[PDB]
Amino acid sequence: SVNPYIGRSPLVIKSYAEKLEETIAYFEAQGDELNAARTRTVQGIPTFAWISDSATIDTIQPLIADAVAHQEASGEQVLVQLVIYNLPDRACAAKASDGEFHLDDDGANKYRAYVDRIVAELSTADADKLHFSIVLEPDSLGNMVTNMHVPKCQGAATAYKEGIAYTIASLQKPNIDLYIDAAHGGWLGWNDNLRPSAEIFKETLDLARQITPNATVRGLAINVSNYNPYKTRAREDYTEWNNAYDEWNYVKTLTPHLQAVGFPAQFIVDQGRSGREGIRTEWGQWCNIRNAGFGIRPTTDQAIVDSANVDAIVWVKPGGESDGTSDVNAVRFDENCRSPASHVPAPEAGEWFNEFVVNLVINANPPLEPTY
Ligand SMILES: OC[C@H]1O[C@@H](O)[C@H](O)[C@@H](O)[C@@H]1O
Repeated sequence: SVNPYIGRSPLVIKSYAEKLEETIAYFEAQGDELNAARTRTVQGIPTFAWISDSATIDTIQPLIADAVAHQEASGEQVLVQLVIYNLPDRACAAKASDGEFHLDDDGANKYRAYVDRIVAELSTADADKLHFSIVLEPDSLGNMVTNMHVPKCQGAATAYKEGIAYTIASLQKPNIDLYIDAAHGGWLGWNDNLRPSAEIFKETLDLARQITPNATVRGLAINVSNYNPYKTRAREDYTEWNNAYDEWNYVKTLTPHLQAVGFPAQFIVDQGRSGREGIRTEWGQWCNIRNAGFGIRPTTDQAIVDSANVDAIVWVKPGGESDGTSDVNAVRFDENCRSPASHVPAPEAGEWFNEFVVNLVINANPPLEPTY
């Protein structure tokens, strides 16, 4: 097992760069050339492509063809970053991100078939030429640690573990590295959550190993779709008593608990919306947090990373894609999307939220260098 980020160039997602044209246009219409040019810089920053429904499976081969073309032109070894995000009864403790599969409508079997489709796409001759970094199921197993009081979560616990296990077991290839989602310091970093978190990650890996002998993963992904700083420049009161008060400290805090259960303690850390601290009044505010800024750009530089346990800082959640609708009539309306810290109005989860990414650019830290 080696750090897949070393010696590779993570792929820029063209479809995301294209959505940013709307942001560029907004800045140009305001006569704001600096921020338009900064948005152009963002178009060239690698992000993760989310396979958040069955239809999106159809983007994988075009992405692979694009990556193979770029690899052969540039001579760089490309790293394609994907998220698998379609568990049945998905995101059980909120409403914002409910998906297409439901346990009461053959969802477990449908999830398996969805995974099988992805595996086939990742098994082509072109796929063989590439390497993949894959985050598995954000906002899943953390719910088994803290949210079992929520009926949907209690009902989905087995399906989450078995689903992720099937995914792990199905993606054992020399050119794929897997990272299981591990929430963020404000959720699973509290002292009493550390051991059961480590245990459920190991339980899930062991289930995978019952399907595919010797199945492994690279490690964990943390802070996916959240806002926590890597290293805080002002510790917030809501983090007191939690040793995982920034994501660098979450890594330090969780690592020995992973080691205790024989789970690999290697991490990738989302910093795509982490540039601006101090934008929340409570740690559990997650939905479209107003004035979020783009954070530390994707990097493996140990001068910044400062941890042998961290493979890379990455951008997993693509800034500008909504966390959830603020429309109170919507089936997927979640009250968290109208928290005192939320940017309202906001469109459905995953849909483009131009005003939000306008603010991500303005609030970026370090500031974005313009590409004029
Ligand atoms: O933006 C990345 C993903 O974020 C999730 O919160 C949404 O539910 C998905 O629709 C989206 O693809």
